[PDB]
Amino acid sequence: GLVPRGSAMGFDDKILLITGGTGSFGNAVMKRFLDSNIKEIRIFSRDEKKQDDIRKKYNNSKLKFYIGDVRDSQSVETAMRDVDYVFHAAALKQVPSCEFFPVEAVKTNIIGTENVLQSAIHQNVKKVICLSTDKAAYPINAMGISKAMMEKVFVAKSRNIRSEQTLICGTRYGNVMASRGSVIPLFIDKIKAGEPLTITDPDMTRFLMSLEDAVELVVHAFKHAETGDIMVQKAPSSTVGDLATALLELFEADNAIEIIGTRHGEKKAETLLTREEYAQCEDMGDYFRVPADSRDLNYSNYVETGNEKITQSYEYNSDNTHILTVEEIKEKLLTLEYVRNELNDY
Amino acid sequence: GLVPRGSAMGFDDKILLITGGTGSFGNAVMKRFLDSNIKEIRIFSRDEKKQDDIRKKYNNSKLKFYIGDVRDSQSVETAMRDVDYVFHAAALKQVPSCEFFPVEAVKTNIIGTENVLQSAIHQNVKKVICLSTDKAAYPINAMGISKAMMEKVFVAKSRNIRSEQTLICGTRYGNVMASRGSVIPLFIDKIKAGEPLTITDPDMTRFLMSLEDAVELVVHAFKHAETGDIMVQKAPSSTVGDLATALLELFEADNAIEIIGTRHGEKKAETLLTREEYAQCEDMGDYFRVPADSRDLNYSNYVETGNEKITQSYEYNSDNTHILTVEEIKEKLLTLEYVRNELNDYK
Amino acid sequence: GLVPRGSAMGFDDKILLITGGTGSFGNAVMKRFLDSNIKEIRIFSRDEKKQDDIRKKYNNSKLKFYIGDVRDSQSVETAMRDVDYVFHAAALKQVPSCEFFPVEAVKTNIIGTENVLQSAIHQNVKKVICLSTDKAAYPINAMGISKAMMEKVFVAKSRNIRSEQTLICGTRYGNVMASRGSVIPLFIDKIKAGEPLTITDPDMTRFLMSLEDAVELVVHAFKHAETGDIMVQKAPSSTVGDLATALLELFEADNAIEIIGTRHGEKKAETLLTREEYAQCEDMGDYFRVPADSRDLNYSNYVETGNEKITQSYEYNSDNTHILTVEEIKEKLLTLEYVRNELNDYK
Amino acid sequence: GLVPRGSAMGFDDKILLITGGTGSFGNAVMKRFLDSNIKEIRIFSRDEKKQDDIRKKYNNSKLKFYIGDVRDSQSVETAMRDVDYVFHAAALKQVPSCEFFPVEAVKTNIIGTENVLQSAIHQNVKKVICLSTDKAAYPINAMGISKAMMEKVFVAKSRNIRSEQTLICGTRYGNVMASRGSVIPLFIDKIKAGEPLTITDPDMTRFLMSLEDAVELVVHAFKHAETGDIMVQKAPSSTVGDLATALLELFEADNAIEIIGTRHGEKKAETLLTREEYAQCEDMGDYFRVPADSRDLNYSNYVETGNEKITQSYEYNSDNTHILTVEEIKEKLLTLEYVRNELNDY
Amino acid sequence: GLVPRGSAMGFDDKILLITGGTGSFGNAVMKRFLDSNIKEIRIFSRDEKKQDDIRKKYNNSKLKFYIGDVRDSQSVETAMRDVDYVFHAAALKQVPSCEFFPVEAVKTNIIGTENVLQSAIHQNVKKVICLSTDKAAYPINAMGISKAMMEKVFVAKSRNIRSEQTLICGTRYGNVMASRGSVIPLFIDKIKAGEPLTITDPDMTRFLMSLEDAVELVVHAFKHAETGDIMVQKAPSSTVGDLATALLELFEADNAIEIIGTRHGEKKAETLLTREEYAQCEDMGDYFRVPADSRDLNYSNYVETGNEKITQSYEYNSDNTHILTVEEIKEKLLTLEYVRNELNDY
Ligand SMILES: CC(=O)N[C@H]1[C@@H](OP(=O)(O)OP(=O)(O)OC[C@H]2O[C@@H](n3ccc(=O)[nH]c3=O)[C@H](O)[C@@H]2O)O[C@H](CN=[N+]=N)[C@@H](O)[C@@H]1O
Ligand SMILES: CC(=O)N[C@H]1[C@@H](OP(=O)(O)OP(=O)(O)OC[C@H]2O[C@@H](n3ccc(=O)[nH]c3=O)[C@H](O)[C@@H]2O)O[C@H](CN=[N+]=N)[C@@H](O)[C@@H]1O
Ligand SMILES: CC(=O)N[C@H]1[C@@H](OP(=O)(O)OP(=O)(O)OC[C@H]2O[C@@H](n3ccc(=O)[nH]c3=O)[C@H](O)[C@@H]2O)O[C@H](CN=[N+]=N)[C@@H](O)[C@@H]1O
Ligand SMILES: CC(=O)N[C@H]1[C@@H](OP(=O)(O)OP(=O)(O)OC[C@H]2O[C@@H](n3ccc(=O)[nH]c3=O)[C@H](O)[C@@H]2O)O[C@H](CN=[N+]=N)[C@@H](O)[C@@H]1O
Ligand SMILES: CC(=O)N[C@H]1[C@@H](OP(=O)(O)OP(=O)(O)OC[C@H]2O[C@@H](n3ccc(=O)[nH]c3=O)[C@H](O)[C@@H]2O)O[C@H](CN=[N+]=N)[C@@H](O)[C@@H]1O
Ligand code: NA
Ligand code: NA
Repeated sequence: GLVPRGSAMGFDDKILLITGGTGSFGNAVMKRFLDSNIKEIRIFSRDEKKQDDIRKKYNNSKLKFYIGDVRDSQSVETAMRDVDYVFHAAALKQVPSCEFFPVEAVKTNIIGTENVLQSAIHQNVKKVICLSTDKAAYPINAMGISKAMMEKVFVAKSRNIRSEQTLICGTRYGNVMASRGSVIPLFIDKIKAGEPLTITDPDMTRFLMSLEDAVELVVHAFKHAETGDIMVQKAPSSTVGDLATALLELFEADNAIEIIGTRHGEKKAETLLTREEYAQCEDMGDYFRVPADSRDLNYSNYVETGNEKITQSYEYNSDNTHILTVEEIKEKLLTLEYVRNELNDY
Repeated sequence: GLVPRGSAMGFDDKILLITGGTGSFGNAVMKRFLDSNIKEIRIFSRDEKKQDDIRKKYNNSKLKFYIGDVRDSQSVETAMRDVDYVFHAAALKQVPSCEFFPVEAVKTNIIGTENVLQSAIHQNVKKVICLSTDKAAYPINAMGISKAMMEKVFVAKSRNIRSEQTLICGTRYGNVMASRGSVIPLFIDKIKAGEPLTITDPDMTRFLMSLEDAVELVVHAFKHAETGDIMVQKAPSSTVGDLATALLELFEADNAIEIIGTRHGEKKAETLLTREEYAQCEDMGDYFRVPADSRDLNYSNYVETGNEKITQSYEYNSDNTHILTVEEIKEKLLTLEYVRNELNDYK
Repeated sequence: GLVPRGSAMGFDDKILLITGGTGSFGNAVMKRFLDSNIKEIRIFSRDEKKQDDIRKKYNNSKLKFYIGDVRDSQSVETAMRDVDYVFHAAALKQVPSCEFFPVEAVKTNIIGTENVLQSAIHQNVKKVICLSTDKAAYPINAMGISKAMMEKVFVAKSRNIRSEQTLICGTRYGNVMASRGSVIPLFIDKIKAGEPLTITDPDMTRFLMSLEDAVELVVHAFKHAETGDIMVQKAPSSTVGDLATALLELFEADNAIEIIGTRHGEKKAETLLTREEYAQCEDMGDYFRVPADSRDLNYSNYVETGNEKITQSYEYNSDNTHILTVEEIKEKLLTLEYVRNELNDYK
Repeated sequence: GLVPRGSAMGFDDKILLITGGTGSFGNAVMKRFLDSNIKEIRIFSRDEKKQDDIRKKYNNSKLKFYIGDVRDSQSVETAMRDVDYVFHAAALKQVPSCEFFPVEAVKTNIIGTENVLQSAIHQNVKKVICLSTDKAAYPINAMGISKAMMEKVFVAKSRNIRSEQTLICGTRYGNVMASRGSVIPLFIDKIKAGEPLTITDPDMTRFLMSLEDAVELVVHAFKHAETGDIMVQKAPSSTVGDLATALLELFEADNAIEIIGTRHGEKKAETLLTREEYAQCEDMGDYFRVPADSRDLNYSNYVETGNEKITQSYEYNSDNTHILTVEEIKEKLLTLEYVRNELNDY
Repeated sequence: GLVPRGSAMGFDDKILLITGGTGSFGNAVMKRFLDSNIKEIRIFSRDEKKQDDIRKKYNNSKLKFYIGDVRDSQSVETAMRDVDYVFHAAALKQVPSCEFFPVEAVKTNIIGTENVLQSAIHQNVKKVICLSTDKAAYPINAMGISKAMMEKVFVAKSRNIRSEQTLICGTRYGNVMASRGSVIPLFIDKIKAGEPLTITDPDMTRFLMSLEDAVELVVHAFKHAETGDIMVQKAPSSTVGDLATALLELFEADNAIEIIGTRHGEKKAETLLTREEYAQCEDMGDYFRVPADSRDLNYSNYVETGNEKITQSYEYNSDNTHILTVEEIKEKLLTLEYVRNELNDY
């Protein structure tokens, strides 16, 4: 549900703004809230085409289409007036595009976020949920470094704005299974083309999250996050070599593997909580919550006083979570209707 | 050597601009270049008071004092006209203050650097060297993250602007030994006051670099870096417990150790080259050079083509260099005039 | 012909920048210039995903993919360095979305164009061709008004900057046949689904232009426009009722027609040249050239001196060109591969 | 009067801001409100001279002189604090000056307006009345195109701001008779110089409005416009050939006519309501009101659903209004004290 | 005390912001308020070092350290939220640095001040006290001219903002005795080096103010200034030749004097109140208060109506105040612990 258990919450008079609202996450979130009594869902983005396709597709009076840009504070102000909740998903998110145009990454992902937070604070928005990526933890590419910096920026407001004025929090998850351009559809197309599957490093591990998992994470933060939190879903992982086997077997395919080597900007394993975060997080069940530290702007935690619990802690990553067997991966894959439709047609 | 063996530069008609000029780094680089034939060293910062002290202290006709702020392009442009070389050291560099004010860290360390680079390109500057830190590699704190992003910003120029137009490169090094506020003067003060030494985690390792090491790394980049390069100096490391022991012994002191635990914003070990950087780097001897990849803006190294050499590389860090022994740390500590003076003053 | 008969251009050392590069117009111009000796075609937009699809689809070394936004001058300047030719197609071009967000239409279509022009002048670009629409002539909707104002902005340069510095011109054409979201694919879908064809006003006339027509108009301007020129392609028109009949017949289909009435934001007939433009234009054959007036900034053509030729001119519009017959419309519709494929797939 | 009939309106505690307040319309509006109990009339403009001449001329404690620029939002904010009503008349309004410097036209007429609207909304201004021109309908020159765009910008706020917060509307009229530089004083001076009257196109028609007519239009909008309205005064027209005859006869002059031809940037006839506007306007008597459409940002009126009433409608212009005879034009001319003083001295 | 006599004032829930808070005045003001029940003292400046030294030095939970820049309105907004009082001391204040970089002087001293005032007005700050210098009266160098302009800017808000919203006032004093770089420590070091004292012009007069005097002036304005006031402390002066004698005698030193001549950018005498200010000030005892004129923006005081009291008035400067004898100067010097410690060690 969209409401905590035993909660006195009604959406009848509320307005949700989604930035990046035409992207595929913005889109699944929109569908989740359309099934609610929310008054208005504002879809905010520069893409007049995407907006018109959605408008015609859903034909739903809850949906409002705003043209604007997170880089421009006046364009954000216009869509922010009267809004109660913001799911901030606008971002430059491709690794190579950010690597070659990092100033562009900073204007959208960092300054764009700060525009949206300042405007939500000015308009008395109740909640802002910022989206981030496991590429933000111990980051190595311009994309993940811009998102790690975006986290620092949204966290820093909790050392400055009253939760009862505007609650600001964020969610961090890995690439979603079967998202466009990702390795599941790459492999599947290779299978169907009778071409070899190109594996970078078969011993790489990545967390496995469906789109539905990633939408539930955003809804969990929307319901339970306190201001300054970063919220992560616990998730299993697999090696890429095993994901490939799994897809081979499901499609009963005989395609060879071709090892192409690790690409620029990629880790062997992804981290979801650094050592410090893991040391300080609270376990909410299927989620970890990382509370903002030093909300009173006391510096001494950084300088004079330390914690032997940080000294003793480990980081949370795709090598030390539950690494799925080949049969577990097939099972998880069969929960994805994307995989199922492709499996049928084959 | 401000110049490669077998080279001559006239610096005689050249102009060096140092941002961050009044800080202790700009200051040691400044002093290095005063002993050259350089025509003019422009000290650029907003600290009018420190500028006046440096002016009075050195009393040297080569030095010019410019007021201005890397956050303001017109302020930089005023100081950049006719400059040949820029050492870009302006930064917000404390961890806690970047953590709490990260928009200010982006404004000075990222947007400020881009202002300096765009103006240096506009004014036909020959080289810009950007200073960075080992806290930028696999960064955890807002400060190291902002410096990581600055590195991506200065490297991205080498895939747009042409080396014989403006060579743009950077150096990355760890905390300098005996710097203002760092653990060596902390520990020495604790000794002298007869108080216990507050150790966070005795098994932490940190690269050991003197100020003169760091100044040599900048000069090595100035002479030898190509556009897009990140230059690092190979360095030994020590554990924090052995650094305490070494000082305790040099000072013949018996203060207790008190373990206060790991502070927020800090790692067990520092990384100087990530796995991908190590795999791609060139060994210059006592230095590694990380060349910029994909100078022609081709995306296929990121998407379709990979490299097995990245796959079986690992990272260069303060646990896998040479970790000094207690007696090696004392030998290094004794090379520092700060340590000698403290020790002398101690009887 | 990317070059006038009796000319040679080496494009071999030349660089073309397309703003709006990922849209369907930039895409067809791009494909046109891939078959030339052009050194590099830079696709400029903020759509990182569409850029990656184009990159993978074409796999052509001439293509470079730049992230950036016509609203940001430094973003444009990065992509404009060393460019020889700019096709400026970036725009907000839907009517309802410019109507409801007209400040966004001004930011992208007017201020965005001025950013592109100032940077092209700064970087010594040889030509910029700006794309415009017949909704800009006697405009009624925020979209056509913003494009009318963009035309005034690019024409006003020719009364300031010098042709052998940067030639600046534009093309104006109507909706392209079978474009995304346009009435032809609407009607074909309605046929295939066995639903009635929703006609607004059957007596509306619109100029008929294919995508290849439109691409030829841009190439005609690139070869032949002078600075300040607005170029238009002469074109026939049809009424909307005959376009429906033509499709109904090609598809041997019997769907009813439903009249829904004129929508907000639309005219009965489109204008391609106003009265003043017609009076002043040169006939190039299948094209009209509208020269920029008063290149020396003299005001007297506006105040003290008039022209009897403007007085007895009229306007070039979709009612006074050649209005195609049903059978002529079917002949034109059959030249489009989109229509052929739809028709083929239909049995 | 300044107050609707039967209305409970008092100006005792209200503040009016006029931008472009030193221009000749700003000036007649000022004189109209000086005859009221308004507390303060702020005259806002860059022209320190014009302001000091007015200050000395009127010597009236209601008048306050602010220096500022509609292009600068901070300069507008300073004059906007505590204001109840704004008559926004600042503009670049010469045809050739806008044609040659259209970026200048956009910064004053379009962005300048958006600065004034955002600031009036921030300061809780009750009413903003924007002035526009018949050159804005089916516009052909940079000046009228910038004003047509300005209309779209002020209308668009009614799809976003509550009338009870800030009512935003606009008025559209043609050139005013006997305004400086206009054809009535040009002709009259030709008469007095014994030179031929230079007529562009004798068959051109233009609406005839006195300055007093144009001030009554602004007051009518101030009293009755709802948010998003464009308000036009019904007005007769004349051919230029007939205006010239009329002036010739009134002055009993024998001057020849010289035909100089249509100039750049001029239409044969002016439009006051386009076809779409005319189809949707309400007739208030001597005025038409064009209501803002789609205030709920429903797109479908643009895309899926049409109106056969638009299909059937005609536009409202100076050829299809009442075209005055030569005797009617003389009569109207004799109501203008400008014409009378010139007639006497002659 | 920090509270007027008989005043109902409590600092328990109040927040003070100090810009330029790491400079030596910002620092003495901070120490004064630390001795009070104020809830928070925010130290605002770009100098992360200075801030950390203070934090460690005082180790006091009242102190909060903000990084920011008066030149950036968003950086000021962050530190201004929830603030009750601002002591605005950020400035470029060296004569030669402003002379050579006057654009820099204008961005910090003039535009920086206007950022801080606009933000204090937006955040409903109760009081802003701006600091200025006697070099601002009849100014001759870029530094004093930028500060004279800063005074005009803060005064001008009182012709526009209600005191009950935000009271804006300023204090004007000369260089403080024994401040860093000033002539007392220069001379003293000359004495101790056995070098000649370099005197510019022995007949120059300057007002003598201790740091404690200058802090009491700021506290007096904080307690009693009304909006638009400039507040000056009455102060005696000395000739430089006499200051030098005094120091010579106190240290029983035989150093010669060397006359170096007047330097660029220096007056013979400093003015604290111009003629106009002196004519209009109220004498509060040990302070003069200069009230803002024409708070209703009536121009006529400038143009049509004059005051024979201005015609008759004199200016208040270091030649017409009480010029101290050599023995008086020694006495005043001995109240400065700086002088005392130096005297001892010698
Ligand atoms: C374009 C690019 O270089 N990488 C975009 C992409 O992020 P990335 O982490 O590469 O995800 P993927 O699903 O491709 O690889 C997963 C695993 O399979 C491996 N992999 C991948 C491709 C391949 O051919 N073979 C292979 O083994 C690969 O090494 C890894 O171990 O998609 C992201 C998010 N997509 N969404 N939403 C964007 O942020 C990025 O810009
Ligand atoms: C303020 C702060 O949090 N750290 C500033 C500082 O970065 P940092 O890495 O802390 O260097 P240090 O010299 O303090 O620690 C070395 C080792 O001693 C250990 N350490 C440190 C302090 C102590 O009391 N005990 C202790 O064991 C400690 O855990 C570590 O393992 O110095 C940087 C460079 N400039 N200087 N100095 C600034 O960028 C930073 O803001
Ligand atoms: C969204 C919208 O309102 N109109 C977009 C569109 O501009 P437009 O002029 O509508 O072109 P079209 O191809 O729809 O109509 C042709 C004729 O068919 C008639 N028409 C149209 C639709 C219909 O259902 N019935 C009908 O008779 C119609 O009245 C007309 O007489 O296409 C433009 C260019 N890009 N495309 N496609 C975008 O700039 C616009 O935002
Ligand atoms: C400077 C310029 O080119 N035109 C300014 C002007 O707008 P415009 O519409 O020309 O009004 P006018 O009163 O001149 O012509 C009326 C009729 O008489 C005709 N006309 C005019 C001059 C002439 O010599 N002969 C003639 O027949 C003319 O063709 C037309 O049919 O004044 C406007 C508003 N003025 N006010 N307030 C400004 O917006 C413009 O910048
Ligand atoms: C750097 C510079 O040129 N002047 C800074 C300085 O302001 P200023 O008024 O010079 O004060 P000082 O204490 O030096 O002279 C007092 C008298 O002694 C005389 N004087 C001074 C020096 C000397 O060698 N001999 C001498 O006779 C001198 O002529 C004068 O009659 O300190 C100021 C504030 N400092 N604080 N806080 C800054 O605003 C300025 O930038
Ligand atoms: Na922040
Ligand atoms: Na708008």
